[PDB]
Amino acid sequence: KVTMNDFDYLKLLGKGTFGKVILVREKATGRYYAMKILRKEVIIRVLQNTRHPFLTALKYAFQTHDRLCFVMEYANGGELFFHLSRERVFTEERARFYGAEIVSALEYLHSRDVVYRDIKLENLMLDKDGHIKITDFGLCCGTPEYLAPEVLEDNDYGRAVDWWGLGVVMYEMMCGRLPFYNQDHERLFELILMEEIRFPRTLSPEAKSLLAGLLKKDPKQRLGGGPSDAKEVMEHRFFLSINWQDVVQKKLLPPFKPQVTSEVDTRYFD
Repeated sequence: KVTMNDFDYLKLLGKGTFGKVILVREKATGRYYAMKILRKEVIIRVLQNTRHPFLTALKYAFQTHDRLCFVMEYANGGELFFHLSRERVFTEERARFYGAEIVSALEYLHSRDVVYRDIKLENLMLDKDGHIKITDFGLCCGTPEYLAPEVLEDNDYGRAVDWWGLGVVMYEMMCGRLPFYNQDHERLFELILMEEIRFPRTLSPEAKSLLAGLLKKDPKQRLGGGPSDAKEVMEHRFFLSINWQDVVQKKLLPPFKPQVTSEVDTRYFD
């Protein structure tokens, strides 16, 4: 049985309002993980069985006296946000790559009736090979939150929000900025609900089409909002050059290589 004594503490990753996430190293294998620690009283499974190439795998689950613990695989490449910062913007192809691996992960979750709710830049990390890895920690606080219109209006967390999350993630990936950066976050609520989102002229016709689809205010009209879920997204023009069987297989070549020697290389951890 796993316990607190099988790990060496290294650093905090995301903080408590619901618990903590800390970077640790399993003493026996020397491998690294992110330990989620949930306050049992501050809280006054699906996730654990959902395995997928671009989804962070749960390694261990144990309980302490008044704490819930989830030891999870920690990607070695840095957090996408870090990489996006350096490049400022990704090539539509670089974005298409990542956007493709997310769509794959989302089609899988939706197939299992699971709505992810947290598709967003900060939840994206790159693994040792440069393949995307979606996480459930909480890096960065004051980063403008971009909840789906149907969330802000009806607190509806249908599967459509994941496509919206994808849209906001793709937009910032190809536009180098959030849809409404030019405006203070105070009016962000009315904006998301009633403001048409503008796109850079440099944006390819296909890419403008994707985003406008992923970012429609009406869930039912949104790209991926129709009954065939991910099909609509997978078969959109922007993804013509995509071999879906190739992506889930990790046959595709990462547009960028992290620079880590192996999942033990404490580089990106800092």
